[PDB]
Amino acid sequence: KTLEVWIMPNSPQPAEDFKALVAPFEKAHGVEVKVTVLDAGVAWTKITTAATSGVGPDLTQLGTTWVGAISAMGVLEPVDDVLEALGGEKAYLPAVWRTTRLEGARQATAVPWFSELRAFYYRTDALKAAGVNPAEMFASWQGFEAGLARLKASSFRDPETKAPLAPLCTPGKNSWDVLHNAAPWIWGAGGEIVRQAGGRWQSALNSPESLEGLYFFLSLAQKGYVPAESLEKNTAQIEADFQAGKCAVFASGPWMIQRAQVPEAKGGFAERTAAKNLGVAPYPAGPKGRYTFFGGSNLALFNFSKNKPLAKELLKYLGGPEAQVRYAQMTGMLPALRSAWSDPSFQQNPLLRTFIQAAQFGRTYPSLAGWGGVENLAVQHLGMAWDLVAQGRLTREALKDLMDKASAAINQALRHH
Ligand SMILES: [Cl-]
Ligand SMILES: [Cl-]
Ligand SMILES: [Cl-]
Repeated sequence: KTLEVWIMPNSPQPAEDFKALVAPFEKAHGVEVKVTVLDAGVAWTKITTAATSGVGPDLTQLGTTWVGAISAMGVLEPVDDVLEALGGEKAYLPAVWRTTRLEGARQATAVPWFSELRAFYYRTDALKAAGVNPAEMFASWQGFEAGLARLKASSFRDPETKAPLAPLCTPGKNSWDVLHNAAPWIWGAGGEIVRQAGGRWQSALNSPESLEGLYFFLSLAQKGYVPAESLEKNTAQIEADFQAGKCAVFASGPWMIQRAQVPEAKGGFAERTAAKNLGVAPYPAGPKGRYTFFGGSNLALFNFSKNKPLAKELLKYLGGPEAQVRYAQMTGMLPALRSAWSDPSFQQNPLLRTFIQAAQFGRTYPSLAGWGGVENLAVQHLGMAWDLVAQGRLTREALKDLMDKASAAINQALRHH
């Protein structure tokens, strides 16, 4: 009776890394664990098909935003026992603990595996030449826009491109990335994507505070601080532009830290000026607070598994300190288990300590059963606002009107089962 785990492509050799990760467990339990890697755009199909049919793995990886929807289908084994075994609620950042259950449930259905959090990379050489103190550019909204204005004015040129750097690269192409790149600006203004109000869940995208945050961010791209060509690039293309010395500032996760230490000859960018002049800073505080976007993945046990006892031991293993530290070398992500962040692999690296500083401000979306329909509508409407940005036509009224249509659509979505 062999355990079957479904994972996503979390690391460069994902199945191999998973197998090396669980080798100690396999030896101590005298078993092999079988792993299947789901590519990005079959994963949700496969996991919902397993849920409806009862034909599936023992364990599956779930994105943190999927936990509510799969939990609500009645197919996940409770794992409150596993979480207690790992230290309970105090073992996690609150934003991470929120991803263990359907929103408002008392019962956990997912075990935190790894976190994806986002912070600003910057060129230390470019900010020095522009006269910009990184501490004050990334401390506040006013600092951030003043930094980008100095970066625009700067005579500095990249030593290898012999060209100027764009102040800020951010994508404007409807993807899940656009809502998470917007979320800290929404949150820092005092806004939300959805909230509880008046006895219901509702959109808050058209609240004055959400609109202040969204407008602050999107307007930077209309002020000359984001190149036109950045708005149609995906997240991989923006990362490649930063490596190639085209971008002074961009937002990413911790994986870029490792890639900057790997030579070009093995797929990294150690040789590039950007690697040798690399800074990280958390998102700036808005007028109502400082937030860092959390996502990542959790693990869940299908309650139709015939191997539930062994599968819960594997959940405890994967969720626990040693496996949390090890997998992080492989994924480029932060452990979901907060005690793992003390490991010297993080604490002896000044850029990873900065991500752990950023982590203290972590926030995530509400764990709603209907989150994916909310996020689809939010992303489509935000991409309509980015499309106005591409024309130089985003005004506060135009953004309000888009978010009023977003919020009508969201509100109707949340009214349905
Ligand atoms: Cl949260
Ligand atoms: Cl929210
Ligand atoms: Cl306006």
